[PDB]
Amino acid sequence: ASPDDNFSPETLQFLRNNTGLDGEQWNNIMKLINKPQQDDLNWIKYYGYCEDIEDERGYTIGLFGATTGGSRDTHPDGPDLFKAYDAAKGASNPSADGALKRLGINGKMKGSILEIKDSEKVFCGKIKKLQNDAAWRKAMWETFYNVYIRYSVEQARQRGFTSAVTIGSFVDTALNQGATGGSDTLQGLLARSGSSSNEKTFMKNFHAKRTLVVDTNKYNKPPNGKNRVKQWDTLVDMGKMNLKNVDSEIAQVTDWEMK
Ligand SMILES: N[C@@H]1[C@@H](O)[C@H](O[C@@H]2O[C@H](CO)[C@@H](O[C@@H]3O[C@H](CO)[C@@H](O[C@@H]4O[C@H](CO)[C@@H](O)[C@H](O)[C@H]4N)[C@H](O)[C@H]3N)[C@H](O)[C@H]2N)[C@@H](CO)O[C@H]1O
Ligand SMILES: C[As](C)(=O)[O-]
Ligand SMILES: [Zn+2]
Ligand SMILES: [Zn+2]
Ligand SMILES: [Zn+2]
Ligand SMILES: [Zn+2]
Ligand SMILES: [Zn+2]
Ligand SMILES: [Zn+2]
Repeated sequence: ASPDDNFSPETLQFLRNNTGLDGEQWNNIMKLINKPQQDDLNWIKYYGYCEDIEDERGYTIGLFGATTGGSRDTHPDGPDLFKAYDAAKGASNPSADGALKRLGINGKMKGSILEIKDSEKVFCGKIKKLQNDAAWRKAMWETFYNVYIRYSVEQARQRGFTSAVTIGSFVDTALNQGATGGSDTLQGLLARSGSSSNEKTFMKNFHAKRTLVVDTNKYNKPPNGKNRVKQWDTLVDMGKMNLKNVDSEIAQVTDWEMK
């Protein structure tokens, strides 16, 4: 089948118009993101993913591991995901509070965190049932774009970089470690990575800076973070910057055991 078939028509077109990348390229980026999040490449199965992974971020949800919030993530992306779901369901004044009411979940915003009073079995049971919900899937792509992809593509383009590998690597860093804010976010790592106009030189240095922190602060369990960055770095070394006609290379660089 065509890799394009893994996206809604609206998402396929929006990603092409706003990121320059096609369905094969985005499908490949998603395979590469999904490996360290779920230990497989079948990303389309994970819209309804929900789990408390005990990392002090609350519950982790969906394709990009949106979090509801906790002591290790006090500016989480999960509230925006829920607000976007409320909006996609037709709410006149969409909000995270409203999405949880709609879903029959006992929870609400407390500051910038979503406080969930339901048990994990109850909360995650309701989220799992959204796997095939069109409004949820729409909200999930809208939020992925708004929080991580738009900023990542802006940062690539401002350096003259447009390749699928560079955008993918920036997007993986942003969703894993945060887009903006602290030293380990995409913004913070870009600040440490210098000003080379050569895409290969720049990305090799960026990957090296990311490798120093990717297995810290519970972003990943070591050596899973080191291996996730190695995926992108190996693709740069291989010169496969466009992520087209790379099925065997993706199978190779994702061939690492998850701890
Ligand atoms: N264990 C993995 C999880 O770590 C991971 O979840 C993501 O974890 C990120 C790192 O803690 C977390 O980052 C947050 O990202 C947001 C959005 O970029 C940042 O929000 C910004 O914060 C600054 C101030 O610091 C504000 O100025 C901005 O307005 C605000 N948008 C947060 O600072 C940052 N902590 C992200 O939210 C989590 N979803 C998931 C996915 O890889 O996987 C787990 O395995
Ligand atoms: C595909 As494997 C990491 O179990 O060799
Ligand atoms: Zn558990
Ligand atoms: Zn817990
Ligand atoms: Zn923000
Ligand atoms: Zn290398
Ligand atoms: Zn080949
Ligand atoms: Zn294995």
